[PDB]
Parts: sequence; C-alpha cells; structure tokens
Amino acid sequence: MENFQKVEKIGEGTYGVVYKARNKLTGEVVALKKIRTEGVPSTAIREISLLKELNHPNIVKLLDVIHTENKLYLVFEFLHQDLKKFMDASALTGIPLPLIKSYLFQLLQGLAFCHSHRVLHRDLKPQNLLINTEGAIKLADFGLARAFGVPVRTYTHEVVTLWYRAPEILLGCKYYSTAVDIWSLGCIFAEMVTRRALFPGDSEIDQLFRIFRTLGTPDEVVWPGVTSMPDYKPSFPKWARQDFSKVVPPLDEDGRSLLSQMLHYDPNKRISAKAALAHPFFQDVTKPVPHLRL
Repeated sequence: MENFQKVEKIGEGTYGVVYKARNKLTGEVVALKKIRTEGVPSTAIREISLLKELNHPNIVKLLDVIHTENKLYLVFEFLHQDLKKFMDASALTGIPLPLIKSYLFQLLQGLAFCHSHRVLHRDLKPQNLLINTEGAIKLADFGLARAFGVPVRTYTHEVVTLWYRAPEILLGCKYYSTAVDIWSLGCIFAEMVTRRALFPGDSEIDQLFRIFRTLGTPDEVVWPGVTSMPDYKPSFPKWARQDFSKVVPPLDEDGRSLLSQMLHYDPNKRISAKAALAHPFFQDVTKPVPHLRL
C-alpha cells in the first residue's frame, strides 16, 4: 500500500507474501502481510479485528488491518529472526538447555494467555516463533487459521508441513481444542533438544504412522473414543510404545516427564499451558540472551 515503503520480501507465507516495510507516517519498520476472491468475507474481518485486541509480551502484535480496495493487509510488529533459522545456526553446538527452558517457558505464557481467551493457533511450527536480541520469543500468526482455514499448499504451491499436527486432527476430528497447540509445542520442544524433527511425516498417513511407531498405536485404554474417530481404521498396524529415554536423549527426568504430558494421545489428558508453567522443569528457569547475528 501507499503508506508503506516495501524494503524487502521476507518470505512466501501460508496466506501470501510477507514484506519488511517502513510505515511512512510512524516511521516504524513493520511486517506487512498481504492475505490471499469475491470481496473479503466480513466474518474474517470480525475474527481478525478481535485479535487486534489480545496483546501479550509473547505474542507478535497485530498493529493494523488494512482492508483497502477490497484487499486485506495485516501489519505486525517486526522481529528479525525465527526459531527455524536460529536452530539451523546452532546445529553444531545445539541450543543450550537454559535457553531452551527460557523459550519454552515464554511460549507457554503466550499460549496460556491466548487459550484463556479461547483463541487457538492451530498451526504452531518453528517458522512462526520469532526471537529478538534480548532473549524474547513470540508467537506469530496466532488466530489466523480460524479466520482463514489453513491450506494444504501455499499460494506458491509449497506443501504445508504436517510435522507438528496433533493426532486428533489427522484422524479427522473437526472440533479441535486448545490441546492441539500443546501437542505442537511438545514436538518443537523435542526438536530443540535432539536437533532433529520428532515426527517428520510426508503424507497424512506417514505422519500418523510415525507417531504410532514412537508412542504406540492408540487404543480404547489410552484414548477412549479413538476407534470411533472419522479416519480411524481397524486395519492400522499395531505398534508398541518406545521408551522416552530413547526418543529424547539427553533430556533429564523433569523435561521428559513434562514432554510426556504434552504428548498424551487423549486431548483431555494432555497438560494445559497454565498447568505446565508450574511443572518442576521450570524451577530454575532464567532469561539468557541468544547469540544471534543479524
């Protein structure tokens, strides 16, 4: 738009292009996202305008919504790097546990806040977790999945990742809960520790089976109601549960106990963000500053 000088393209998102731009009136650098056609649904207009209100230090702020000339642009506060880049940079040494613990703790604060307002992300992944020089980490694109249903292929045909998707979603459950975000967070948590994706599926069935091989094929004992799920099939291979010590070495007992609670099959059993902040694993959390070169 006119009130903004595009400085550069930051990337090819799920919904559209993302540019770093300078607001000519405030002079502030901002993240400008062009979204996605019949003349923009008023329902999406209302969903988004509600997000303008839930502000938290661990949530990327939605500064403005520009629906000019039947087009939609969302203006978000700008952050320099995402967790995905940072992990690729700390591949050799790994991210230090104190930083891992600080980031998970902040993430859970942002989640607890949104969840208390009944707002889900539904599409958590490293790429939408943004970090700054002072040791902060913020959740980006919160609530947009609800406003604009998460696509299979992005506008540039990029296949959207299934890696962090909760099993109830993969089994065709249509009424997701806040528990889906906890599952995603547990997957990212494991990835930060081992420096390898936990369940890197390349199809919905492959993703489902990767989950089954590790956590064991679910049944009516661990997940009551599972066999009645829309896409559940009695013909699923029956796999045994692997030991967490083998799944996430060298995570200590507290971290492994926490992860196991975030990875419970049954959504009603899965630990809540608010409950997780009180877990012993956070007893010694601090706020270290990351080693990020811009």
